[PDB]
Amino acid sequence: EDICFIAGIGDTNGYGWGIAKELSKRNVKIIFGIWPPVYNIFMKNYKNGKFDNDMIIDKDKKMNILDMLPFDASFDTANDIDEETKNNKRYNMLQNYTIEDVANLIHQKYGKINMLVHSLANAKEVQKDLLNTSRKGYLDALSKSSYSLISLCKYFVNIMKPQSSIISLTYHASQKVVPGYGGGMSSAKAALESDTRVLAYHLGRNYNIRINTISAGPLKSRAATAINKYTFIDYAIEYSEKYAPLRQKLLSTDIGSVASFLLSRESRAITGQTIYVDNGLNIMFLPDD
Amino acid sequence: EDICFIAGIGDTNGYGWGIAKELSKRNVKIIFGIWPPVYNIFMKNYKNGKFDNDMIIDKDKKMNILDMLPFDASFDTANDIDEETKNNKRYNMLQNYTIEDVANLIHQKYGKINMLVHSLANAKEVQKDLLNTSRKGYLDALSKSSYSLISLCKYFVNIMKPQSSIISLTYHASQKVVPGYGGGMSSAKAALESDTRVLAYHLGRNYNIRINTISAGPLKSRAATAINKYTFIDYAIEYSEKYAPLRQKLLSTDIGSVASFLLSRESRAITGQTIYVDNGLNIMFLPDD
Amino acid sequence: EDICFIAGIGDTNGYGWGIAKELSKRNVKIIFGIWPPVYNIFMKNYKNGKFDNDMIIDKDKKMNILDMLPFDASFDTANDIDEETKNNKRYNMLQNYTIEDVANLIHQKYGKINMLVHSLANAKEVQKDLLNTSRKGYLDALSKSSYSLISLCKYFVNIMKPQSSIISLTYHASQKVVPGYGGGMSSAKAALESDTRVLAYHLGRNYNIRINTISAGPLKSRAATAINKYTFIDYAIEYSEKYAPLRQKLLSTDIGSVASFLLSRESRAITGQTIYVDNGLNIMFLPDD
Amino acid sequence: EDICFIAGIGDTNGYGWGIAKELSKRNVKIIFGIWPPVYNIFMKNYKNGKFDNDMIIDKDKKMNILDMLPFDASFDTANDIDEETKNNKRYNMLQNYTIEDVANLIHQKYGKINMLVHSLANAKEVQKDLLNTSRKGYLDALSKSSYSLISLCKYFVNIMKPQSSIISLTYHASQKVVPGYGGGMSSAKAALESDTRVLAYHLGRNYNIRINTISAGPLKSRAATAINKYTFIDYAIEYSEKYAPLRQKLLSTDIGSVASFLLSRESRAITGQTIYVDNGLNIMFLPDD
Ligand SMILES: NC(=O)c1ccc[n+]([C@@H]2O[C@H](COP(=O)([O-])OP(=O)(O)OC[C@H]3O[C@@H](n4cnc5c(N)ncnc54)[C@H](O)[C@@H]3O)[C@@H](O)[C@H]2O)c1
Ligand SMILES: NC(=O)c1ccc[n+]([C@@H]2O[C@H](COP(=O)([O-])OP(=O)(O)OC[C@H]3O[C@@H](n4cnc5c(N)ncnc54)[C@H](O)[C@@H]3O)[C@@H](O)[C@H]2O)c1
Ligand SMILES: NC(=O)c1ccc[n+]([C@@H]2O[C@H](COP(=O)([O-])OP(=O)(O)OC[C@H]3O[C@@H](n4cnc5c(N)ncnc54)[C@H](O)[C@@H]3O)[C@@H](O)[C@H]2O)c1
Ligand SMILES: NC(=O)c1ccc[n+]([C@@H]2O[C@H](COP(=O)([O-])OP(=O)(O)OC[C@H]3O[C@@H](n4cnc5c(N)ncnc54)[C@H](O)[C@@H]3O)[C@@H](O)[C@H]2O)c1
Ligand SMILES: Nc1ccc(Oc2ccc(Cl)cc2O)c(Cl)c1
Ligand SMILES: Nc1ccc(Oc2ccc(Cl)cc2O)c(Cl)c1
Ligand SMILES: Nc1ccc(Oc2ccc(Cl)cc2O)c(Cl)c1
Ligand SMILES: Nc1ccc(Oc2ccc(Cl)cc2O)c(Cl)c1
Repeated sequence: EDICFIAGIGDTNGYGWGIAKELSKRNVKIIFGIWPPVYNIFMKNYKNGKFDNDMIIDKDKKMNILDMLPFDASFDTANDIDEETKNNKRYNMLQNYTIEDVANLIHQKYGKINMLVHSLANAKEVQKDLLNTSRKGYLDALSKSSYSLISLCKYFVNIMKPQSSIISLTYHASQKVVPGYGGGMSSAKAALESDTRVLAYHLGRNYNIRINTISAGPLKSRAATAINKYTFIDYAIEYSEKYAPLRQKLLSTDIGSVASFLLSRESRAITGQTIYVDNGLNIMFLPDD
Repeated sequence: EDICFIAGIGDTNGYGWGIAKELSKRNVKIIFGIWPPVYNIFMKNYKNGKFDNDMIIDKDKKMNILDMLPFDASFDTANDIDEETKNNKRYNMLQNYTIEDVANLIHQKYGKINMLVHSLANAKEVQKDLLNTSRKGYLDALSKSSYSLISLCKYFVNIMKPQSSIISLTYHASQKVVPGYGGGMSSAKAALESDTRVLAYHLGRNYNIRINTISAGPLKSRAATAINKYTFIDYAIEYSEKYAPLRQKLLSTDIGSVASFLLSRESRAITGQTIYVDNGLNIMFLPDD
Repeated sequence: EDICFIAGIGDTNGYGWGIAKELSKRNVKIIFGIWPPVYNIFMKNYKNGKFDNDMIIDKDKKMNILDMLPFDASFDTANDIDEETKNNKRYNMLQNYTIEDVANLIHQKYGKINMLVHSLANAKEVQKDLLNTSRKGYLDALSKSSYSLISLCKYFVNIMKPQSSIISLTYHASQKVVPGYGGGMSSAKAALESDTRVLAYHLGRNYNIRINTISAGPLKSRAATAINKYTFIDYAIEYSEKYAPLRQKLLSTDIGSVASFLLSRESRAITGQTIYVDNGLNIMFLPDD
Repeated sequence: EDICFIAGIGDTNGYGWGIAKELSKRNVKIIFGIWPPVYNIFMKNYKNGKFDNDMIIDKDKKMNILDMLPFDASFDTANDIDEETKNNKRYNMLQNYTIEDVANLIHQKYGKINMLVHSLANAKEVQKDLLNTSRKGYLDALSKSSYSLISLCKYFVNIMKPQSSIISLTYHASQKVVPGYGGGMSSAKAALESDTRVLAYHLGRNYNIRINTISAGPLKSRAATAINKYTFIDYAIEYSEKYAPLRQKLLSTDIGSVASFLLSRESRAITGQTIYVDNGLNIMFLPDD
């Protein structure tokens, strides 16, 4: 029994889903951490069967989804939950969605797990460029997209079997300036890649757990489409399929099969690394055309 | 008349001072941005003559200090100033110390300038390791040590002559895990090096201004001694003078002479770069001993 | 069925062997390309069933060696073998061992294969430190460790089905200086990784073939003892096992299971990358002690 | 007085010349090491006062060429010149042009100098793309562009006072693939930068001598047109001037004033570094358009 917690999903159009699918080929149970705001709306789509076709894992199998619970990366413990969300229309019919509350939840219901996934981000001012991003907008970006990874590791390590494995998703915007990826998402990802190394030493020396991050390429997910900058996301994909070393179309399951491998023991000697699953676009410099 | 604003100084034991000295050899006027909490205490040391010896620039000259004004990197505009600092014992006898307020101040009193320096940092939980750092502690670190650089550029660009030059100071802790540099200072510096590139494109494309950051090595400054981790700082220096390619002792004026050059036109073609002034320690891998 | 040519094995103590072992678990047909100097002696020990307990794959499997051929990566085509080597005591008996003749031989007896492994290096002056390496040895190191790959790629890409994968081994000493790794080796690995980028480009766009390189930690191989500097390899294994995030002995099969992943469809979205398999050593700057 | 040997100048259109120009502003004595093929013709144009308007240093100065010697970096010592080149039409007249003989010659007529500039490269197959480069040309490229430095360093370090500085030129195509930069050049620059690290180590610890390398943007030099791919160099200059953060034509003197800084005490704390002087192109991933 392998339980993998995938924190960061909304539909079946993102990386978490592509991550979950590939893992199922290994028959790992899947628990989904969903942002409260789209939880029920997600749960609803689930109950009606909108994901049934999207769940038929290759190897003639259904995607064994252990559970799907509310989860919010910008809240550590139950007392960080302010009066606002306390009232916020949706949050009302939901509870125990703070990072530590889900850890306790999953650990009480199913116990120790051995694979953790951080597939979530958000930069409220992504549309403004760094130079025009506020302190609130930026720090919020880091809090949601960077620190969470740390917070998650702090509370979840406790319920993880020895030698578990953690992964996150990052963007090359962090190493080379890619115009239009603003509001702190560059700063954020830059830090998330650095903290990967630092956490890699702590988690590995003390608990002997590994942690790495995947630097994916363009993907038409709700977040990517929601960016808005014929859309930032549509421009990155066009460019990629045209200039990337590998001419084919990048699939979520592409990052999924890589995540699958990095979350296994077949990679026991790899940690604190940033693995590029971007068809090789990251190696290029000046485009031919 | 070259006016350089150096934001981040407390005594004459840090990099800003080593920065200012080297610049004076070029007869550039110096304006000091000082943290309110140590402003007057700094001003006092200044009036008594505790810095007179520390100001005798090589080339038989005094260090022409245009001014020294209160400055706080964790406050952008005058309205971000909360009721706390509003009351805080010290702040009381000080005003116009928000990033935009000093910009306006310096611009009204002396006008356009052409060299900007970001020599300041602070991580309230530096003593805890990443995995044990809070959200407050971390984000505060980023706000003080990372976003400020951006905020500073946003407000100061306006009063800068065409083709000005900006620099900041960063630490290799950002690229390779160096135990004991916690509380977010690794995450912080990682982002400050990334945002350097992104700001490098904006500032350079739009205003034709350059920005780079210096990756210094160990220096026994109040901040370094204040870290506490025979002290983190004493261990880094011992190690460096023993294994670094260049066997000599690293001086603030070392980073100073490099800052001097990067803040000039003699480097007009360099931007968005992280220059290591660490005697080469950063090139090593495994130490001989 | 997947066929893999491992150009490197010269006994079970290095990565060459480990890689082979692991590829077998996945049931791929191997084909060793042994170097003439050690070809006679290897077959010998193979017949005497010495490697028998070494061809032990946990899953009560027995390695599946398909063919075993003499192979010297110094020669591109049969016209490059000189007279002396042509008439050497160890070579006389053997034949068709050039990079072109083994490629045809392989394509003749089995057809197109779809996995190329490069696990070889040589540097006559590995002992002498860079400064005192001769132009002769230097060019010999690259010719042997660097070029050998490029030429394997040119000639072997014509017997490789689309989507087939290639890989090679490298050492961090190219990115970070490790005293003692001389004779032009650091230089050679610096080229192999850059070349891995350029090649991943041409091979991608043209043949839909991927190429990557694994940066392995230390393993006591025949070749590692050759390095004389408890020698160099024993200091490296000791330093590593005490300072890497993961404190477990780095097995050769660990690099093996990673070569296997790269060599398969699982990694179809990765090319031109230097993936570190080394228990995380590369992410460290300063030590714990 | 500072003496600098610039091994590279073959006419005023490249970085070699620009570097020389700038070093003069600082009043350093230069010494050109011209290649035999172009030695006769260079002296010619020099006597005819053609470079006269080119030796124009803004400050109404007139360049200060000290000596001008034939120099071929292919040969380490006089025993390496072969018979044919020894008897070639362009070489017969000349003498003492090996890396060892020019070093003694320089030390004999002037004594120890304290600034070594390496501004040369060659690759017979720069035109052909990596995959189709021969072992011969490849080894020739490195022997010419890579090794040449290491050997200059060994022999010249004995006529260089402590704290003296060395530098060389490189191109980003080593870190990022730029189609068209072939014949083993990318590979060569990949070695030069790694070697810059190793050398900066041995030279530091031993001779207190620093060594760095400048990664310059595109400049239309004799050698850049040799590259046939508006050719390769004109596409590079055009792409650069339109996408680099700084949109100004990249002068050779800009790389020059940076070589001058590195070559002086100002940078006494920097070694083993690849400093980019290229208007910021290297920090870009995707383009604006
Ligand atoms: N699409 C791409 O081309 C691409 C490329 C490189 C990296 N990535 C990264 O992949 C990861 C997954 O994103 P995706 O693009 O597949 O999109 P996605 O839309 O499926 O996932 C984003 C998720 O972030 C979560 N989120 C935001 N704020 C949160 C909070 N406070 N608490 C909890 N969850 C919160 C949401 O639940 C949402 O499902 C992201 O980190 C993203 O940056 C994506
Ligand atoms: N000492 C080293 O070995 C070393 C190495 C690499 C990088 N650096 C960097 O050099 C820079 C300068 O530090 P230093 O080490 O010379 O020490 P320093 O003690 O002189 O300077 C630190 C300054 O940060 C300022 N600061 C903190 N919070 C602030 C706020 N909210 N608003 C305004 N100012 C604030 C203080 O005024 C203080 O003078 C730092 O960014 C530091 O990280 C130092
Ligand atoms: N052992 C380590 O700690 C370590 C670390 C990093 C990288 N590597 C790399 O691992 C790879 C394999 O080396 P290993 O360390 O396992 O040692 P190894 O001694 O098992 O492998 C080297 C093999 O290459 C063959 N060889 C040498 N020159 C050859 C030529 N011209 N043509 C054909 N074969 C030739 C020899 O038969 C020998 O078996 C190399 O590329 C090496 O650089 C090893
Ligand atoms: N022009 C650019 O855009 C550009 C960009 C990046 C790096 N570089 C580098 O700049 C440096 C100088 O090249 P340049 O582009 O100014 O061209 P250049 O043609 O002026 O310089 C090359 C010079 O080296 C000499 N040369 C060649 N082989 C030699 C040998 N064996 N011994 C002695 N001298 C030899 C020639 O006389 C020639 O003048 C090179 O190292 C090159 O790689 C140039
Ligand atoms: N607010 C926000 C912005 C962008 C996001 O994901 C990404 C989408 C596309 C690309 Cl190219 C890189 C990304 O990191 C996510 Cl998940 C949230
Ligand atoms: N809160 C805090 C912690 C560390 C600081 O400066 C540094 C001191 C020493 C080193 Cl090695 C690297 C640094 O960045 C500064 Cl300036 C503030
Ligand atoms: N002549 C020679 C020298 C060293 C070799 O392999 C290596 C051995 C040990 C390490 Cl640490 C790194 C390596 O690349 C190989 Cl395979 C051949
Ligand atoms: N045979 C040859 C080929 C290219 C050369 O220099 C260069 C010219 C242009 C660019 Cl973009 C990068 C370079 O390194 C030099 Cl100097 C010699």
